[PDB]
Amino acid sequence: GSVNFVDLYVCMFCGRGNNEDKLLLCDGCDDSYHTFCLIPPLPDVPKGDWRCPKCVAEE
Ligand SMILES: [Zn+2]
Ligand SMILES: [Zn+2]
Repeated sequence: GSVNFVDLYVCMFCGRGNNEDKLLLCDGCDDSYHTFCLIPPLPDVPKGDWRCPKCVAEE
């Protein structure tokens, strides 16, 4: 709901020598997740806008 400090770029413990250069960031949530970090039907880096699990449920 607020990010006075930069935390909006986090995700699961994933990331060690991982694909994070493709890590997806939602509109303005602290819900950034890798394609494969969700149940993924999605891996193709979206050029447009992608929604976090929360957002897709209620939007
Ligand atoms: Zn991840
Ligand atoms: Zn979101």
